[PDB]
Amino acid sequence: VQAVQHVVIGPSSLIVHFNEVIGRGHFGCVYHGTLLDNDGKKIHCAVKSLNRITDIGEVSQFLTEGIIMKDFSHPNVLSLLGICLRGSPLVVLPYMKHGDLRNFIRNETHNPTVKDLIGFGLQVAKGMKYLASKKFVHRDLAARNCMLDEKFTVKVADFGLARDMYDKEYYSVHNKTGAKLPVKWMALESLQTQKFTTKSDVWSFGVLLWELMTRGAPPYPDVNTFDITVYLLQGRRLLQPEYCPDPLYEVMLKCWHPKAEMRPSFSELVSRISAIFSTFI
Ligand SMILES: Cn1cc(-c2cnc3ccc(CCn4nc(-c5cccc([N+](=O)[O-])c5)ccc4=O)cc3c2)cn1
Repeated sequence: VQAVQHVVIGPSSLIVHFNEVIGRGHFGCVYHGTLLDNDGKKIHCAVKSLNRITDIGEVSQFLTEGIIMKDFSHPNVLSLLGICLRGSPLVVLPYMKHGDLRNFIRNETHNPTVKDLIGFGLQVAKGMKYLASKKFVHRDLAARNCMLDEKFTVKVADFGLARDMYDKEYYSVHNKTGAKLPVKWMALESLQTQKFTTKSDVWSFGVLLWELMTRGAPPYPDVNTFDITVYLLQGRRLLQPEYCPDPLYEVMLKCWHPKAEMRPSFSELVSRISAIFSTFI
């Protein structure tokens, strides 16, 4: 079965600039690339290799699980330009001028305003509302996993064929299942059961909002990965950033409610954030 044949890129249509690495996932590196379009235009692109996973079964399972991203289409969701065969399964993605969202806001030479940062979080909410509408659970939402292109458009990434660990520091590897667990972004019920829902995506989105308002500060810097579960069980949460408006912090606190049902939907989040985005800050 090859439904991937509808997104296959011919080898003579893609040049991978192996001398230019723009990312390092556990499954392989990310390279600068040049893609020849349908209509004969040369576009800058990013090529993600999956050569680090070496098994025909584990290759094919990753492809059919991630090929669904070809059917997704939303301005705040990273798209799939195609895959190449040869060199081991290359995944061709659009190039994002400003890289991942967390690295952009952490760079001092950049001057994002408070309104810029709220707009970034609104864009993530819109992309997640689309994914939740398609009944797709992200399970690894974080600032490091969203991209920022030339037009200041945020793309929810790190899913489907783009799923990987690009920052090993924040992940724990469960020693029975293969699960890679981003401890300090996970909902409390996810730390307890290792199950993920759209409601646990809402929790992680709250942490991402907190990341934006601090311009990339690491969450819970004084709470080790063991004490985090009791810390959350005591009702303690991430504190309000100095330059986070009060209504935005209340949105964050709603995302971290102990009852997964009680948390707002992503559609409710888009409404509350865009309302905050359009008013005086
Ligand atoms: C410094 N620069 C990086 C890019 C750049 C531009 N387009 C890209 C298109 C795809 C990918 C790989 C896919 N992908 N990557 C990351 C990611 C996360 C953290 C750090 C990096 N990283 O090391 O750049 C990448 C997160 C989600 C995701 O789906 C990386 C890209 C990186 C541009 N300038």
